[PDB]
Amino acid sequence: HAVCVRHAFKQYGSKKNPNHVLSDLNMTVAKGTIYGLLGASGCGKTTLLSCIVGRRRLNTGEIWVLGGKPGTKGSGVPGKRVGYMPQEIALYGEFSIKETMMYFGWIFGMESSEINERLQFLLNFLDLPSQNRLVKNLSGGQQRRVSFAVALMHDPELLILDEPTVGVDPLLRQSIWNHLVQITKDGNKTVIITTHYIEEARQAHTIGLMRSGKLLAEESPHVLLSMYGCQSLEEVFLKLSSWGKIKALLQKNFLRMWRNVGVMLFIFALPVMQVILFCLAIGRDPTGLKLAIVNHEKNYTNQSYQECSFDYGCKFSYLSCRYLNNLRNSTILKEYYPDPESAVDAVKQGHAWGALYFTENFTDALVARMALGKDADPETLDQSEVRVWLDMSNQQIGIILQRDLQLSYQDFAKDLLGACEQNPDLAEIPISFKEPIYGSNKPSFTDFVAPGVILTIVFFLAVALTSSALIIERMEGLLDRSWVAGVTPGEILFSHVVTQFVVMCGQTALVLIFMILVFGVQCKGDIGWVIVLTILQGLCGMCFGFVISAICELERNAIQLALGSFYPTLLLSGVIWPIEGMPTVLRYVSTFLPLTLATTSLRAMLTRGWSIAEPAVYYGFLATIIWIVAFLTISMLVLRFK
Amino acid sequence: HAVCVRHAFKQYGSKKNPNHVLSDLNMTVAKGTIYGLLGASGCGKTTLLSCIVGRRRLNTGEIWVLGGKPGTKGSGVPGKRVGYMPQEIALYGEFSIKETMMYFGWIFGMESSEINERLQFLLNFLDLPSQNRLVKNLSGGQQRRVSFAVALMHDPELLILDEPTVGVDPLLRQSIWNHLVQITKDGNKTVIITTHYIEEARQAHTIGLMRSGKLLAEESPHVLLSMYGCQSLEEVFLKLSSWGKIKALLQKNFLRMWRNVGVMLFIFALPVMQVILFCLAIGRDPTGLKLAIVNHEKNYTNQSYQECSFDYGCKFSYLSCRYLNNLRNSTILKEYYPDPESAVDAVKQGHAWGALYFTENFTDALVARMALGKDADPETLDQSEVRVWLDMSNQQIGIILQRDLQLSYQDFAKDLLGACEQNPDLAEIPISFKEPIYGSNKPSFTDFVAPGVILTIVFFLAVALTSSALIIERMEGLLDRSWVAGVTPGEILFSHVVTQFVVMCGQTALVLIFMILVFGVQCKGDIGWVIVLTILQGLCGMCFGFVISAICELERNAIQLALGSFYPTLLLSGVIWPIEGMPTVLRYVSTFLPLTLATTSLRAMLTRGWSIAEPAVYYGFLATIIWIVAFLTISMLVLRFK
Ligand SMILES: CC/C=C\C/C=C\C/C=C\C/C=C/C/C=C/CCCCOC[C@H](COP(=O)(O)OCCN)OC(=O)CCCCCCCCCCCCCCCCC
Ligand SMILES: CC/C=C\C/C=C\C/C=C\C/C=C/C/C=C/CCCCOC[C@H](COP(=O)(O)OCCN)OC(=O)CCCCCCCCCCCCCCCCC
Ligand SMILES: CCOC(=O)NCCOc1ccc(Oc2ccccc2)cc1
Ligand SMILES: CCOC(=O)NCCOc1ccc(Oc2ccccc2)cc1
Repeated sequence: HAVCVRHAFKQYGSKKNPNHVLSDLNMTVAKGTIYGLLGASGCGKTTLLSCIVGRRRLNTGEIWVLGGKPGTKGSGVPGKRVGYMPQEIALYGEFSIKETMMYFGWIFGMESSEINERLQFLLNFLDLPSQNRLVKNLSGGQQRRVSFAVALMHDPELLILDEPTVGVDPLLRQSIWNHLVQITKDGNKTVIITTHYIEEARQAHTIGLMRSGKLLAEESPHVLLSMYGCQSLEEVFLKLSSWGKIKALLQKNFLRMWRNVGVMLFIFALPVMQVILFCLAIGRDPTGLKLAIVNHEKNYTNQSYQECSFDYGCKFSYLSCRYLNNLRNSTILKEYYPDPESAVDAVKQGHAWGALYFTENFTDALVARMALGKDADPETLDQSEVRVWLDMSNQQIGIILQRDLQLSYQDFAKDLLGACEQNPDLAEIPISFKEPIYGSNKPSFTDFVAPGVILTIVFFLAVALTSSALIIERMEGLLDRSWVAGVTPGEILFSHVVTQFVVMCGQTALVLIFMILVFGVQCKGDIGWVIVLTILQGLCGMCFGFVISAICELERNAIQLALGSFYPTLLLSGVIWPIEGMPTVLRYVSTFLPLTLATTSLRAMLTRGWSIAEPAVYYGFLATIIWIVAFLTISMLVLRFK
Repeated sequence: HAVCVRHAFKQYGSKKNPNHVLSDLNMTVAKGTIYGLLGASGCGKTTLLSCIVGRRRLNTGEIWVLGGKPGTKGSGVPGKRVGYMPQEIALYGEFSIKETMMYFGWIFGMESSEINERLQFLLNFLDLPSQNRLVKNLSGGQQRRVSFAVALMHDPELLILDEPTVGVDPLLRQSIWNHLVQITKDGNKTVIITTHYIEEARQAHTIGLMRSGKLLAEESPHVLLSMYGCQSLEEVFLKLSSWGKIKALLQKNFLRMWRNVGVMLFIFALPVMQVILFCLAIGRDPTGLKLAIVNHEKNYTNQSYQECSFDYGCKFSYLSCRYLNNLRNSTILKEYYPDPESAVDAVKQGHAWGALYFTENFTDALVARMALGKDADPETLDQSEVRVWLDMSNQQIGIILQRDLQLSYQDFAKDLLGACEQNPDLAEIPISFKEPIYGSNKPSFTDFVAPGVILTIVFFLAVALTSSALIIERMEGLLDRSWVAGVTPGEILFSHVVTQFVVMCGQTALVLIFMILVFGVQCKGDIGWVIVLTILQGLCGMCFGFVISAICELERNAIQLALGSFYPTLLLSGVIWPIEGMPTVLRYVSTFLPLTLATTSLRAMLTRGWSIAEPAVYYGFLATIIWIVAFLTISMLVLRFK
């Protein structure tokens, strides 16, 4: 007895809709006999097969397949001593026919010498095309034959065929049945064909009719028609009463990405281009800001010409074209207007960003204001000033103008004296800013956001790759079919980590190279710890993919969950703005987020040069390691409750 | 003669080896007979059914079905005079049996009374559950029965069935075939049953065998056996040699979104919460910064106490505890240290942000510096200054510290003189900033990024909703099955635009109420024009969804394309940084992007109050309208060859 399913109970009930899929089964299959299984549309004939191979655990009862209980330490039924053909196609579209044959042969530990011979024989027998056409390029009716040949490659002693001939030309169905009846001539192998239409399953040695979760007929077809006095079987049925499984599986993972150009460009060429636009468009100070200057001491000749000519040594001549000489030539463009009202009108129409309006007697009232000193009069104070009207609608441009206009005066003051034999330190404010402890006197916004996007690109791209890989391949039956071949769920997960890790050290090597070596983002700290932190953040991201691909079955559902949780963090992690600006009731909450405490640690390791032994640099390692454990605990808990 | 396809011809594929699929098909069906087509591949026969219905087009071949032709307005087949049952389940999820029956009846313009009567009859006859179970909750074998019942509602004169009895028990096939032979008793109706297993082609009236795209046998079953002298058809086969359609289409659209909680939260509850975090975390100036002040005029007692007391009116007492009194109490917290070196290493350890270090003789030297004036000996200049060491690693925080310290000295100077009978105007730099034309002297970053988040939330959510709705519907066969029901492509497009417009009009009033009314973002312009511009961006976003769904056939491919184009555009449209910072060459290209010109128009309409008749404002309407036309041109061009 190859299979005994005596007294098989199985319930899918909910105490509201009790689905008694398997009420009481008494099935027995003898070695060397083809055993058909006819019934309804997968009412109980599609879960009994899964329970035979150990995919689904049985309820109270008995089971005995080949050696003993399925899925035990014998390696009886989940192994190389079985052949499984699923109801649907469970092949890889990006693989050649020969590539698929070798990949499945390596799982069973078959040498490449005999695999080629078996492949050639199978190709000749099943009139398939040459062994160079991809499975995705074959029609839907001839990849079923490829799957059938895959199930027949290793010639096991127990075949579980599920609809082996449904869309097959009967001319090449007579040959299939001849082969099936020939291989079972001796008492070596056995075939279990659970088809759907009765009329073809008549050459089998034994058949079984299944209805309402119970086999109501077991005997041979001839002692069925003779017993029930029937001219056909249809009228009978009218009964109203371990290192080889990781080398050969990593190659598949590294090939399903190379063949898909769209996936390759998304996870390798987007990070490269995104960090190029960011380093070129965000952070740099505005340049080329126009200014409408009114000079009442010179002669108005044109729009972009004033004939600014003063004297240098002493005897201050004009003191208005001299100040404009000290103006910064980088981020200020000067255009001249004839009237104070005309200049203001230009600003109101968006043709400029401000006005200056040096008065008619600025030189006379300025030299007489710094001479008298602290006993001046309101007349000279109100006629020796530059009246600036500014368009302060933009914070970042209203600050550059408000700073370059005052810095240019300090150089002007330090030039007027100093050329008149005086002490330059006299023209200063008592608030003297010494050399900064960290950074430089001219900081950049790019250096503040660059650490914030290193950990964002790496984290998100790991979630997208892991979630899609484990959802598409699970929903297509690739996990279930490969499990029957003996691939325990210990190297399926281990290989994915290795594949994810390798594709991950290549993303870090491109983001860091294109932002530190090129575009010159300062890295004052150790580059050794920067790489480790970036890699560790991603491993937290990959672990998040397991959580996403454990509660969502549909492809579209994981996208909303991934996007609906990422966006909200990243307005709380302080990537684009300092963390200090948030109110101190939500700052505490925002501290326990994934990326918030690692971004701060990476920022302090680049813009300050701190080491690991600093309570702000190692807090970013503990925070990103705890989340790895938390994400690996929720995923296990989810699978337990499902 | 209901169907005549004499001299049919069809071919497509590669130029070198075209796939001839309907080479010399000669098929003829007479009214009142159950024609039965038997094939092997299952793909060369389905195309014949599609050509018969009218979905496909022949290649130099005569056809005549029902009146004159499929697809014409004279005697067209697609409508209420044909019944289609697709190969796959083309039903709607989250729809009750009764609801889908009513919807498909309304498509055919049938009154509710007859719809209910036919629903009751079909429910009783086909052995289905009560008319309140959602279709997505039914088993695999019951959805097919529901689809068959749907195809039997309007009792037309031609039934194009495709494997209707495949997974039902024999006790039901007998009743189904009895009903099928009863309905075509008189010469009223016709049935074309294209099954796949040759056992139910015995109650038929004219069997047609199909192989290699030809009809090698078209002749009645019994006389076929008599002619070929056998006893089974299997042995014979071994012979190798318009307002009603928009109301129903709109109720369906608003129900497929209300029944899905996940979809509703993503397009309605996401932007409401997104604009709440943004208004609370990004834009606000940092507060709570700490300073390590060293005072050598008082006595060091603790870390948070110095006993700062001085003289108010005249007779300057300390002039160091007085300057600290003018410091801003909001964004600066004061901590005291005993030594200048003990307060500098505090900065190096991250415990503070700066130091002040008022010297021991600050008061005497300060009052002796402003008294002499311009003839001060250099020793007094170097002993009456506040030496500030700043942590300038952060650009944003370092700006406030450099500003709140210098601005506090202006108040200190204006308080020193003014209490000593002097004009405060004496302590002023000649660069005097008048009242700003725009900006109100207090710019905020959150007021610069808020225009541009409205157009980003609306644009992206329109792309995701439209692209993911036309891809799922089309790939499931829902669009094709509704087309056979007479629903023209112009009504599918019009019904989707109306639904999208209502959705984008409901998620626009939420991002505006929650950001302009609640969080007080200034709106100096007209609110009427802002609404139109935001809506115009939604239409532009939706029109981009048509382009993506016209070139992407897989769900996972549209996600990469949508994310692979929105990310670079958002980083080049100047949303989080002024466009003036970009290089001149890259700035020119950026202006041609969809959101680059629209964001600038909205920003000038909120922070400046400009009207429509301004070149900086109406340029955003022309830019966003050209893209609507451009996106509607590429989509039509894509469908030209597809
Ligand atoms: C003023 C208001 C303020 C804010 C608004 C409020 C609340 C919203 C806040 C954000 C809105 C949106 C989120 C976007 C969501 C769309 C959710 C619906 C998609 C999926 O949920 C349908 C699925 C998958 O579908 P599936 O199982 O495969 O269906 C089988 C049938 N074929 O299934 C199921 O039901 C199961 C249910 C799962 C749903 C989330 C389970 C949560 C557990 C842990 C998740 C996160 C853990 C911690 C995060 C760490 C932070 C980085
Ligand atoms: C804000 C946005 C608005 C305007 C922006 C601008 C321009 C838009 C005007 C039109 C938009 C586009 C037309 C695009 C294409 C029409 C043919 C293409 C797809 C047709 O299809 C092909 C397959 C699928 O077909 P296929 O692979 O060939 O067949 C086998 C099926 N598996 O599509 C896919 O998957 C695509 C998968 C993602 C590909 C890109 C993702 C991210 C790439 C980042 C850029 C990297 C490029 C190099 C840059 C180097 C660094 C500087
Ligand atoms: C070895 C694996 O190779 C594959 O064949 N992987 C295919 C998956 O590729 C995708 C990439 C991005 C994407 O989009 C998002 C975005 C957010 C959340 C989730 C998905 C979906 C799929
Ligand atoms: C008419 C009612 O619609 C539905 O019944 N549900 C589908 C809408 O929900 C989705 C949400 C996100 C998503 O992901 C993306 C993202 C970018 C591009 C394309 C798809 C796809 C679909």
